[PDB]
Amino acid sequence: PHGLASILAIGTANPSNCFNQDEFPDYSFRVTKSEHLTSLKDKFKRICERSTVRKRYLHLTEELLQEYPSIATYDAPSLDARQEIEVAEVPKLAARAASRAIEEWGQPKNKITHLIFSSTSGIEKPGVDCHLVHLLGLPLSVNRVMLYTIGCHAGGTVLRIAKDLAENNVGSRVLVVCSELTVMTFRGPSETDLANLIRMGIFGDGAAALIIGADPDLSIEKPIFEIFSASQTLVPNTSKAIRGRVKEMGLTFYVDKMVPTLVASNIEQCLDKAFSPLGINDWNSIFWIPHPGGPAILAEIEAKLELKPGKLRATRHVLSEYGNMSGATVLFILDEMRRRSKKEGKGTTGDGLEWGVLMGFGPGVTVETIVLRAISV
Repeated sequence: PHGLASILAIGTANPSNCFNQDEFPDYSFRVTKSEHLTSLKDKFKRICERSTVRKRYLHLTEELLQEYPSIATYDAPSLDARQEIEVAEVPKLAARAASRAIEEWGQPKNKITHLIFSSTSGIEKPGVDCHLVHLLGLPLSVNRVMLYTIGCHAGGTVLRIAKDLAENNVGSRVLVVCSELTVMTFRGPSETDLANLIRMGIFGDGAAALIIGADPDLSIEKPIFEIFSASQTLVPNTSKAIRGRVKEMGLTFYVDKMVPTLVASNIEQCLDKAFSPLGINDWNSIFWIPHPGGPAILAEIEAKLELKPGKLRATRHVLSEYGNMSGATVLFILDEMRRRSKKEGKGTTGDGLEWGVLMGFGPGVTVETIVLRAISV
């Protein structure tokens, strides 16, 4: 097909339980049996206050922890329980989000040709991609790409793959789903893992689905963004800075305190590589979808790139209303951009600007850099 891979619809969905951050220190420390650890609870209240996360949607309730209390421990054998939960619930959320995106797109499911589905959780054979196929009533001929445990930069990875799948198959339509649940990473507090104090402060659950096609039939399909280009890179000698392993106790989690400066330190190179071909120099001339790994990552990006006060508005708002949902996060922000752009009557779906950048930062440390082009409203 002639033209670029285009985002035609976006749907999101979250677990039905909402957790106010003001009240989370009390909750989390109550269900894990850690409320006598007042030193560490205070430390966590500080982390939550400066998190800038106001709500998160979490599938782990107190109910599940009473049924699976191994999960409410730190260290105990718990994978089997987490697995029972996630191989079930990771696809259900995905179906909710995919449903809403397919309804927005508006065409019959007949026409979806490929499914790319990224998840940290529920590693099983057949994969959760298969479960989704059955739950939605997708064509059995759907070409699947199952990406387990990517994870926090996965939002970029899926668009990068979707570009080539949609653009090398005329008439193909790719269903993309990032479905992230924190069931696999949750564990009790300890002064022996501050990275999980951070984690259980910032990370929330959520699923985002989107339909990509090239050469959209403008009779019936409304492109939202075009995927101009997609690059990935490894930040040299930064393995072990963002870490996690599937173990008996669940998914372990480590983030170095240097990750914010690492990303800020390395971002200009990626952004230069991606944008010299367009002869674009001024980083305030493009709209922004940076992964909000936390408020410090965004602070350092602003500082380094000399960004105006408005740039990260959409990203920030998603972080506060939802938290950090790993791969899905940047996709949520896409939705926040196109909607905010419309509710504020901008010239384009990308905050009135023509070009945008979307970045995922994750293990590697990896930077996924994708150039988007906004569509005229």
